[PDB]
Amino acid sequence: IQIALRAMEAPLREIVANAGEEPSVILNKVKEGTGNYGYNAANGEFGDMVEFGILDPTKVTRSALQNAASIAGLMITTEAMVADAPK
Amino acid sequence: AAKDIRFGEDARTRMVRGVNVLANAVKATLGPKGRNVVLEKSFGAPTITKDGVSVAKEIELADKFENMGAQMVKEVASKTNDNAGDGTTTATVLAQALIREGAKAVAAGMNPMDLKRGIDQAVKAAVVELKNISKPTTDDKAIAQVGTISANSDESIGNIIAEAMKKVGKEGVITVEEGSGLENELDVVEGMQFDRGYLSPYFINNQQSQSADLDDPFILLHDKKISNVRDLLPVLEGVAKAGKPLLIVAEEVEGEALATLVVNTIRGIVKVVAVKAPGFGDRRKAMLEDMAVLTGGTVISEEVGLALEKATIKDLGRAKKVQVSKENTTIIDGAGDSAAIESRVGQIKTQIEDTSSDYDREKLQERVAKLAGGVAVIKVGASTEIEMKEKKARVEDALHATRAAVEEGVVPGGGVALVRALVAVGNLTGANEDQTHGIQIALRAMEAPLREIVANAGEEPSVILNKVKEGTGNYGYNAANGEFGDMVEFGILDPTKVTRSALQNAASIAGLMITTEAMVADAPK
Amino acid sequence: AAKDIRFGEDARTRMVRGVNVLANAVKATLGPKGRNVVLEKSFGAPTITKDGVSVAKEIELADKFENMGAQMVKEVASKTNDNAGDGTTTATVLAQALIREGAKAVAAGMNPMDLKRGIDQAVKAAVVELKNISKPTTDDKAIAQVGTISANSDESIGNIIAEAMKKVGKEGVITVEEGSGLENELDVVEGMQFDRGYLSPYFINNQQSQSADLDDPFILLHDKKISNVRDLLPVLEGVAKAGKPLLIVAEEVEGEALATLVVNTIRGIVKVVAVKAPGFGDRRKAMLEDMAVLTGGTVISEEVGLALEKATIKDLGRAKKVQVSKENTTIIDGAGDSAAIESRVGQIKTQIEDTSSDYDREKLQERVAKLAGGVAVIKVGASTEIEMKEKKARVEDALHATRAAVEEGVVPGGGVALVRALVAVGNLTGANEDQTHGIQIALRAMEAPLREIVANAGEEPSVILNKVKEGTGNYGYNAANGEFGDMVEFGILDPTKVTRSALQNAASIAGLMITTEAMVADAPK
Amino acid sequence: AAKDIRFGEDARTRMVRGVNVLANAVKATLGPKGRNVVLEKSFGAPTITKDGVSVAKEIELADKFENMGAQMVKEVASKTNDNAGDGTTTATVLAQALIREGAKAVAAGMNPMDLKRGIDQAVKAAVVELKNISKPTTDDKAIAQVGTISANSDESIGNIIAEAMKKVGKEGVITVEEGSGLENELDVVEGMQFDRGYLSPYFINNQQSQSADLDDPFILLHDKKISNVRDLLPVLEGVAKAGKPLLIVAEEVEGEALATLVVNTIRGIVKVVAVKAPGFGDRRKAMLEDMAVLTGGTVISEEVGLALEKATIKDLGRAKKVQVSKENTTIIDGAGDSAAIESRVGQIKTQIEDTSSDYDREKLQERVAKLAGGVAVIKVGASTEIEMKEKKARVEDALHATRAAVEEGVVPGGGVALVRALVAVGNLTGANEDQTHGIQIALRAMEAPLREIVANAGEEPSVILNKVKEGTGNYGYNAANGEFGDMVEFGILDPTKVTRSALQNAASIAGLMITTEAMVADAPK
Repeated sequence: IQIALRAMEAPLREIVANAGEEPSVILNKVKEGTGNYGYNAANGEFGDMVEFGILDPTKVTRSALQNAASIAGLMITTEAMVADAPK
Repeated sequence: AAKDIRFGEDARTRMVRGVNVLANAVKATLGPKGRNVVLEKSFGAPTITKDGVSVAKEIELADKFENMGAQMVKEVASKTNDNAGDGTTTATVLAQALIREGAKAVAAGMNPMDLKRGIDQAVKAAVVELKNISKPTTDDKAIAQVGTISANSDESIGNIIAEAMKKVGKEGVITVEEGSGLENELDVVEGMQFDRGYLSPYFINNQQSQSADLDDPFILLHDKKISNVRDLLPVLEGVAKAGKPLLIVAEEVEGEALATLVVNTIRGIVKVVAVKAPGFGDRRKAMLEDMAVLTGGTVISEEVGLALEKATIKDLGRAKKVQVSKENTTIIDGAGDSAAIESRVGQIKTQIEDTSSDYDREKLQERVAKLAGGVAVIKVGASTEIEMKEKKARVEDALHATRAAVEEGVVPGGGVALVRALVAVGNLTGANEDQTHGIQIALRAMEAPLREIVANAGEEPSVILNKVKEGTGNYGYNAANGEFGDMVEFGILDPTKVTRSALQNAASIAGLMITTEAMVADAPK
Repeated sequence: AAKDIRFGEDARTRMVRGVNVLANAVKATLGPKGRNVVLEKSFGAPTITKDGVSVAKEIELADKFENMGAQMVKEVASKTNDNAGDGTTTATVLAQALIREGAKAVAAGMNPMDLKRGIDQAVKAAVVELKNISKPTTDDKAIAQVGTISANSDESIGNIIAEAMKKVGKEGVITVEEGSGLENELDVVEGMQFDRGYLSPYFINNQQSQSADLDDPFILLHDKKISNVRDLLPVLEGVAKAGKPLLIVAEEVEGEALATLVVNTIRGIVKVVAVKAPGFGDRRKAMLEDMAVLTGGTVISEEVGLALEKATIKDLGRAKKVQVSKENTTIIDGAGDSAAIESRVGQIKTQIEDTSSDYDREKLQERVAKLAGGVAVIKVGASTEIEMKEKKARVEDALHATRAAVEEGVVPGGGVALVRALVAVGNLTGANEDQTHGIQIALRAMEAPLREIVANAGEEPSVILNKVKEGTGNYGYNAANGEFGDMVEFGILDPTKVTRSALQNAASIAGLMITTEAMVADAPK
Repeated sequence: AAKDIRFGEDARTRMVRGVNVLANAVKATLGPKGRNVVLEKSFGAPTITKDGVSVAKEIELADKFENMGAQMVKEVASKTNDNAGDGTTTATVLAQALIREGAKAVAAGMNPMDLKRGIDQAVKAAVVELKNISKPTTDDKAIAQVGTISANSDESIGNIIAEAMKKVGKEGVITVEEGSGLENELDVVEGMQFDRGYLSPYFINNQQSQSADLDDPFILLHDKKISNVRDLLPVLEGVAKAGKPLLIVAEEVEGEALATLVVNTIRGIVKVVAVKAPGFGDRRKAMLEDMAVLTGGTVISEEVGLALEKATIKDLGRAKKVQVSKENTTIIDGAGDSAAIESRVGQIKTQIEDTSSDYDREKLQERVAKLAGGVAVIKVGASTEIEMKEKKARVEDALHATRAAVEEGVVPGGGVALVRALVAVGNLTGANEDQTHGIQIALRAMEAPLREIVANAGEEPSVILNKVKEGTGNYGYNAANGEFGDMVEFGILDPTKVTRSALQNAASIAGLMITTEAMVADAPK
């Protein structure tokens, strides 16, 4: 349950990092906020991610999450692999 | 194929290697005390060249990632060849200066998205400072002077240019050809030239000046994309009877169409070259019609009910000579009637008046120009076949140069223009300390062109670049000479368009490699 | 022999890859959440330790260059601890954040002299801001609180340390002995302390206390250099006999004498320890006949007849105990008559009434301070012995802190006082961009202490440091439980002198390291 | 010299591999169905053993780091053989399971300082849950029936151990000694035990009981710590005459003193064993004449003004025997008088009425006992010298267990006493995720001593372990026979002191290796 939740931090973190800033600090700031609060990463400031105009269709975010959680489960529960021989 | 992929540093480090190998063999040739660079050829004895574009083409590497770097700066550096005329070397020695120093500053920790923003903000505020010190060449004494200088001191070639542009305007068509023999020749004939070049190399038969060139050929116009070689045979065959050459313009080609033509044209049996039609939609149909009434041929599609299968050589337009570049087609001396032409304009006129719309009316004015204004043709004085083949190039160059001079003016050469914009903003800073350090490695790189020229001559770059900097106006160093002075009087000057874009191109690609975190090569296996 | 001489980055790369092999050993030990370090031992069970100093002491390196890197910071880091009492650990991790950020920025192509100036500049500021944010402790209530705190909230051991100061003044002399047992003592006795120490290790006979303790020792005072061995052996035999040990205190003890008396102290008997005699020239010869009276010895000068063979055991002084640091010799309960002492203070009393020489006056009031002063003795109780040896160290160190606390007051600790000072200089800037960068690296480097103190506790350190920067005054994190609060009401505070010393020292070597350009080492051959 | 030094996982993976070698060798001996371990003898035929305490001793690894790992756990293992009297083969395997699980847990990226907390949280709540399910011995039906077990059901040996404790109180001094010929004696005589052993081995002159045993010896009581041999010559060459062995007991004995005693034992020239002086400061001198009177000897400190020069046979006390352990000295049948002794206690007794303090009266209360103590001296009848030799060994094995059971009581053996605490403190959690995964690996590692037994016996441990927890009371598997039921009906139990010891000790070094981030060995070059 907790190893799934730390993953849901990962998307934000990897953007904040890409920008050059500090992943941990910035995510704690958003975590600590309520409402529609976030981090506009091109500007570099904090506000209602709606009023900056930065949105993801609920579907694609929901879709992304479930599709990852599936193959995750599969690769964890994997035990053997059969591949063609080099020579 | 199984792919070999690399990251972060050992990526950016192998990219820096490739650009360093390309730029070191190239910059060696820069400025008038340029150094020879031998190039081996298949059979015989090698080539010896002082030509940076000539060396640049020849550079491929074995390390797959080095190579990718070398090819990347090659691409956008040779887009100032595409765009302006010269500075294929300048853009190259700038990129290297920007990148070998850029990569370093990322390694130390500085923030690539900030370093990018620094260089950008600094070129933005130097491309301004290059206009600010531009002299314009618009009056017809300054066009011929820019001519003379660009054709290595010859008023003779610099003049036909001046009066070519008096004839068709400065924004009109001007072309060069082999000449009668001794003494130049300026004809002004009905013609057209447009937005598209050959849809492949291999079509190039004048690699002397990488272009396609054909004498008294047929022109085929289509609305429709092409595949089946079969639909085309009633006129491929037809031309094979008379053994004349042929231009295919159509919505596209690709696939089997292009495949067969490439081959059987480098067989020699019937030569052809194939070009994307100009524009798209309503205005594309109209423009294939435009160059039907010019060529006295016919637009060919299920529009006035004519497929390709039924169209013989009789429905095909003709002209005395076509010719076609990477990004250019120019049809000279149209077969069509003087009347049918000025009749077609007379119709687009009464169309121009009706169009209650702005960008609408911009497009029709553009087309009545092509048709009316036609072409200027500068046939080239000679004595001995080869002292002409040469001279043709010296002209083509001076024409390219002058045409750019006309639009954006001219600045001092010896790469002193660059070091005068440099000096004309040191103050400049950025939102934070990284940003500035970008600004800094940009300003320190605009010294790159002059620096290298000096060294090829064997003088001490640091001193000479200091003397230039300490002065003002057109105060520069003539590398051939050794003298300092007003470079404009010394007759050393670049169009603003080439010096501007040579810089901007580098800044663009230096921006990209600095902010590159992953490369993906086809596995050296 | 032959040397291997290395240059530039090839040389600077070894050093730093070596302070890093040392800083990582040591910074593992930093904080209330410090990690353990295992040190081999030549026979028996490896030592485990949370004490950085210990770990620092055991790091020699195979590569002759990587190791100079090591031994260089290893010294200047252990200056702050000889100099204050603690902060080696703090200094080594501060020096790491300056050397790795510095060497990176040099090989990037910044100018090494300007980077030093930048570092230099920023440190001066932080220091003068670190002096502001410092509550002092002079009052008796305050001295009690600080001692108490620095011995694990032992209200009682802070209570004596304070009573000791009230007795002998702030800048008096204070020793600690081993006790009666359970319940502690304090009594001032007529001893002396002069500011030199052991003239070599292997004289250390208390590895727990890098001190050399001797009881009932014979004290030899000599007024010239002792370099022979056969011209001093008589007085040795005499000691060896009549049990008692021997403190030599000569001008200098060198060459063959250091050798011989060193080896038969790690074997043999005699168990000697030698120090250099304090002062120089005339105020030296005096300051020996100052302690001659105190101990009841004779000063064995060539001038006044007697030499070295003509020395019984009854030329020598005695006292109930002496101890000798690396830095600091102390004689306790000199075997001298109070008549002979107060009498000598007499001569020096009416020597202050014979100098119109403001300073030459002090050099005499520095000696009456010694003879009249005596030596505060904290005898440490404990009970269940081995519980007395734990409690010996807690005091020795709670005295170190408390003394340097009265000197320059206290700051908050857990490395929060260094960041409080970071935040209160901010947009500080230099002569140029190479200097400003130096300033930015030193301001990043002060985060290091806290950052490592968290990283050991195993929280995200960038989160917790940022959270302390948004606080003010005494806001900090208590690594030891995980609470954010007023560091001083939690009872967590460094002395000001250590934080200062550590930061100054760290930046000191970092400056020399940045600006190194060649190393000379003996060959692997 | 060059220090090889290693960090992080790389460090631990080599530490743990070390213990995984030591443990595997040792734990194979565990259980009444233990396995044999062959140990190579330096000359002659090899040893064969099921004695983890023997196998442990001979284990040292070739690789430096692995070894530190072993030597380390090997330490706090043999802490429970010098504290309890057994249980190294339990502590070792308890640790091995804690560590290879702390190892994997930290590699997976869990917080060590949280893991170390949940292990210590669990251990703490499993010792109080172990004292819950203890059952004191105290009376002479309990004690008798323990020793019977400890020495293989021999009811005779069980009785004397009960009878001898009934002479000198059930926290009073007991020796064992060689027999006369069949059937055991048990004389009480004058005597005194204390908490010091041989200042180093080598003295050790009877390795059956790992001690140094002296017949009709002179006792020397010094207060100084003797550095040199010179002082002892009139006593040592004085003792060679009378032909008696000498017991030195001083504050300590340094080097060149203790050097010669070790070399002059082996080579014959006089028999000696040195021991530390018990306590420190005051009560030491009180404890050091508390035995002067008992041995009819005299104290030779210069605190009354006698040196070791001023020492003739007459001053040195005497008894019929002295013996001495790894730690523990015991003087037997003191040559002092009825007169001097009870007098000395009459003089002590009336200071326990006149005691101004309430800690001062603990020293006295335990000193009156010591000196009013006497000692039970069990002699071992056998038939055939070998049996005396071999039986006498088993007498001391019960004398340990029984004594240490009478200190905290007795729990059911076969590592069920653990899997009953284990099951009892079963849900228990802490601050986070990580702190419970500690409590989990701390409980799961308490199964591991029983697990080890069953497997040594070669049944399926999982199902016996499930099946032990599945019951309650004193129920368990008895791998001796292979049937379950009340483990103390079956005769099997451990002192409570030894089972707790092992678990607390194991979890100590468990935590210090889990929180080791670097180690500092010596370079093998």
